[PDB]
Amino acid sequence: SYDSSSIKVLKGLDAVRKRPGMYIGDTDDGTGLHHMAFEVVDNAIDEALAGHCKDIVVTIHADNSVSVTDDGRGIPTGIHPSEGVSAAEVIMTVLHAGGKFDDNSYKVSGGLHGVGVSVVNALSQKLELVIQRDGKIHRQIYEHGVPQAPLAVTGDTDKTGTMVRFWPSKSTFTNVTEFEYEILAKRLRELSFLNSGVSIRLRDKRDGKEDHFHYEGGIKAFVEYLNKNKTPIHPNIFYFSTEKDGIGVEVALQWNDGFQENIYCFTNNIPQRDGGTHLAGFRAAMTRTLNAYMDKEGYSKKAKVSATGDDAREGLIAVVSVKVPDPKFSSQTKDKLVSSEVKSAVEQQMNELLSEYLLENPSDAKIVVGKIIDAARAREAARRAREMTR
Amino acid sequence: SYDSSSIKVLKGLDAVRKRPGMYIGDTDDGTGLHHMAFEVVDNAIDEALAGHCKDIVVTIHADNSVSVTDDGRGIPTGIHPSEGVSAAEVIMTVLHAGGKFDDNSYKVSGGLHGVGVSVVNALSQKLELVIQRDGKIHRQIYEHGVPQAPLAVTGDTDKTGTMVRFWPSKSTFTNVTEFEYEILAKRLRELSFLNSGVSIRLRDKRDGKEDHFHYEGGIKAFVEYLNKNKTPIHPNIFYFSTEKDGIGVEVALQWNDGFQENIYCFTNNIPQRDGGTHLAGFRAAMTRTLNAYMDKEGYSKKAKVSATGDDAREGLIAVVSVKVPDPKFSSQTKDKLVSSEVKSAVEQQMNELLSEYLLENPSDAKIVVGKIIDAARAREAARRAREMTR
Ligand SMILES: Nc1ncnc2c1ncn2[C@@H]1O[C@H](COP(=O)(O)OP(=O)(O)O)[C@@H](O)[C@H]1O
Ligand SMILES: Nc1ncnc2c1ncn2[C@@H]1O[C@H](COP(=O)(O)OP(=O)(O)O)[C@@H](O)[C@H]1O
Ligand SMILES: [Mg+2]
Repeated sequence: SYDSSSIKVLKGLDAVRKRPGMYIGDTDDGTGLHHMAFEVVDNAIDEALAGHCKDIVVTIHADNSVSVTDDGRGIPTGIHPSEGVSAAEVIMTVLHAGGKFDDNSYKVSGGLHGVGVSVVNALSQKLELVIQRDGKIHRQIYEHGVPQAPLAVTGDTDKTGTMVRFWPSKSTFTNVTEFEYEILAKRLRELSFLNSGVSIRLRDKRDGKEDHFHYEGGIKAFVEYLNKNKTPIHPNIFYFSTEKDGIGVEVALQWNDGFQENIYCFTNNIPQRDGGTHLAGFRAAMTRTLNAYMDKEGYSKKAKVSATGDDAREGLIAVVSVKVPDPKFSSQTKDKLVSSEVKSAVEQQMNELLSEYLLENPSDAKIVVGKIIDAARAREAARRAREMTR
Repeated sequence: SYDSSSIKVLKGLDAVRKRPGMYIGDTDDGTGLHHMAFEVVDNAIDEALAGHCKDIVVTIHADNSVSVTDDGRGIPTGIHPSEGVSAAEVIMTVLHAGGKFDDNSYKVSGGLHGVGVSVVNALSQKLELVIQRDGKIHRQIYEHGVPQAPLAVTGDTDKTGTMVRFWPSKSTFTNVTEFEYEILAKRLRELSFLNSGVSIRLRDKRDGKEDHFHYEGGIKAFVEYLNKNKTPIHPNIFYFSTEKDGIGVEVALQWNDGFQENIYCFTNNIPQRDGGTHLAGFRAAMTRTLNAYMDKEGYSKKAKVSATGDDAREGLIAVVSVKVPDPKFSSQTKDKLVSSEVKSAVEQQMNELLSEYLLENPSDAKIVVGKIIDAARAREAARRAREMTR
């Protein structure tokens, strides 16, 4: 009997527990598990972006919990004017609640949805919250999303910042259930390249391992690092950082002699495994710019048409980092940027500055166009050989 | 000042309006716009899977609204025991509310999240709901997710079913703002193949175009259809339908003399553009079973070629439809199936039944092994041409 009592409402965090996938991604291959840590880390990184945080510590504890400590402003502690409990508690227990729905507290931020830490709380058997703010230490404990008592002041302090420690639910995550040092490390190293002047430490209390990331060279140094165990074919890394029409676009790239294409895209420091409109603008700009270059440098009809752009990306390492008010992602996990204004921002900036670069670095230009022509001839030899077997 | 008053709670459908992307996908390239219609259609299809709907009409109106009419049970109209308004209004206005969080009302369904049609409501400047249930017609109008009056009786009727008509918000959707007949057509045609006995009509009131899909041949006929403008190389389409351990696996496939690989994956009739565990099971079983056949029958030794999976899947058309209680996906839009048990389900059924198929149809088998050898030869020739060219 299908009727009005067959309609069930999942209230609060219950929905996240029932359908974790639409919030956190894959709960079985370990990626959603680490995404839990990434949501908390992103909150700290958003405090750094805002200029308030200079120090982040990520700890893997021996009981397989993870804590994230920052010296940012501290999650607000005051009673929320509508909910009647501390804003910290609102943040932990209510989906789509946060300070990132306007641009008053964070000019630009990666959190966006207002669900990150509440999702972490929902999917944790326990969460420990310590906030240093206004000269006070506030503490609260959650067990399966439920506060054990009101947020309480337990001591004095002269510091500001937030510590969140969480113990992931045994029920929710299957297969990969233990945090992997290296996944956390890769992410925190790239965050250090993205955020000069923020100290990011990673500590593993299970085996004593630790790391301290504080790279200064920004995404140039990032491209250099990514090319470390490869062979760059040209010495001058292309780099620029611009802000136009409210959108920041930062790009660094360099070719090696390998045949792989590695383009890392970020939006407000959030990585996009599936690319999107920044990567699309990047590709369009690269293709247009290299074709213009080969035309004005008088390459043959057939050598320029030869060059596809999929040829141009062989050997390519590139980092594309955009800063956007209100980006749009096509999922909670933000794997793909779908803000269409970003495509034209990246494409325009990159067309201009990459043109310049090719003019200003003729040696790099000749080398790279050579690589591209080689890649094209390889592709063509492969095609003809394929048709020969037919 | 960053404090408790900076923390905003977005209540109900307001969250979806503020952050549509995590619910509906890409609001800029037309895909999320059309997904609006697919959410509503999928609800009707769920009534069909449960056995209560034999007739669905999708209409594109001349004012760019879309309506979906089914003859299922009708969305329940009774006052919800806890929420105190009609269940229909609960369904339209509350995220994570519905009849698919247990298996009382639908044994298998694609909706899963309890958000589909309330997301459609949220992102519609207007939505018209008409329900025919228990001898009465009930109507309600919403504007940007806000009901204009409670669900009310408007008349008498002898039919049951649900009509949802929605006018997408001009603010949410950009660039592609008009419904495309063909996108809806492709999806509905495919749904007709997947759901024998369900009449599906598509009407375009902008130009009087219409279609009536009522295919009876199931996913075999689907493969036939997908291959009709191609050149199938063997006459017997491989097909099976099984259910084991609560998991339905249905597969049809046929090779053509082309070089593209087209595998369509579905979970509870929802397509997965990004594949997932069904596709992984499929791929593994295919590769293993064809290499097994090619070794025992001696083809690998005689042609001295060492075929790979990519060789196996060149020229392949396949449909993999799984039916699972509580599938897991990695986003609201359900692009990727991440239920781990499904990989094994598909892999085992494929290994068994595909083995049997190659034995019961030796002509087909010999043709297919021939294509695979050929593809392997092209691949290796291409590899050598590329390797030399450098
Ligand atoms: N480490 C932190 N330091 C300061 N404020 C924080 C921190 N973590 C969360 N917050 C506040 O909590 C809000 C809600 O966080 P969350 O639920 O993750 O959603 P979102 O980050 O998308 O707003 C944030 O927007 C920010 O206002
Ligand atoms: N056409 C329909 N006929 C009957 N019931 C429907 C129909 N559409 C929606 N419903 C009911 O409304 C509920 C909520 O739907 P929706 O918000 O789309 O989420 P979900 O489909 O995931 O349940 C469904 O679970 C079902 O009980
Ligand atoms: Mg957050």
